[PDB]
Amino acid sequence: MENFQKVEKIGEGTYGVVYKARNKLTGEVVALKKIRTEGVPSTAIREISLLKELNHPNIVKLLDVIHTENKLYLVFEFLHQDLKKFMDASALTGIPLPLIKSYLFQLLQGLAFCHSHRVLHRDLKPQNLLINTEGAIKLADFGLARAFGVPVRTYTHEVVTLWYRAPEILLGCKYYSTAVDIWSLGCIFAEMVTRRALFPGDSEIDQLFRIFRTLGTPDEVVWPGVTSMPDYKPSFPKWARQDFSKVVPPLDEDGRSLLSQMLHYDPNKRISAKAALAHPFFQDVTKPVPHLRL
Ligand SMILES: Nc1nc(Nc2ccc(S(N)(=O)=O)cc2)sc1C(=O)c1ccc(S(N)(=O)=O)cc1
Repeated sequence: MENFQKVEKIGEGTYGVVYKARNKLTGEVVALKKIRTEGVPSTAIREISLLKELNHPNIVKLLDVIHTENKLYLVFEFLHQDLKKFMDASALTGIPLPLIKSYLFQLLQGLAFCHSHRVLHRDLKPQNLLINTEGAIKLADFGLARAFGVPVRTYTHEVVTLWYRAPEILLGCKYYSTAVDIWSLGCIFAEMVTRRALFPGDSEIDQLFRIFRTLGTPDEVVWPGVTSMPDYKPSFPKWARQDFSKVVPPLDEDGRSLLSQMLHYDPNKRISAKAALAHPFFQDVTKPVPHLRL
């Protein structure tokens, strides 16, 4: 827009590019996402606009949604670093458990909030988690693709991560529940602990099979209805579940217990954000300040 001064290009999210920009008028620094054959996604646009009322300390504030010149601009409050960069920067030492615990706790508070408002994120991943120098972490760029959907790339060639995708989505569910967000966050929690992506699939089937190899191929006993899912194949290999102590060493038992509930196959058995906040893993949670290099 003419009212903004592009500072730098931040990310190449799907559907658009994200820029750091300054409001020529107010001088305020923001994150600006620019989106976009025709048709006018009036319905999608409505939904996106509803997100403006989402106000919570752990959700990135959406300041404005501007439709103009066959382009859609989303203006967000700016944060200085995402969790992906922080994890990469902390790869040699690892993130302190108290900090990991604080971030997980805050993100569950954020999800408990948006889920109570019937809002799903749908695409949680480290790049969509932003941190500041004060020790806060926030949920960014809600997808609610229940309106705009999802093609195959951003809009102009670029690989999309499947690493945090819930199994029900990979099996073609059609109707996601808030449980898909808990799954993605469990995957992120594991990654912060081990400093390695939990399920790094390079294709939908590889993603699904990496999940099966670790958690066991699901069946009707652990996930009623799984064999009737759209993309389920009786021909799927049958892997036995691995011992969990092998999955996230050296996470303590409270942590492993919580992770196991965030990773239940059955969406109905998977723990809710509200219940997770009450898990004993958070008994001694605090709010440490991270060492951020900006
Ligand atoms: N609010 C906000 N702030 C940001 N800043 C920032 C600063 C430094 C770094 S970094 N790689 O550590 O130097 C990364 C981000 S980004 C962002 C978003 O609201 C947003 C919008 C869209 C997407 S998406 N799904 O990728 O399109 C992701 C985040």
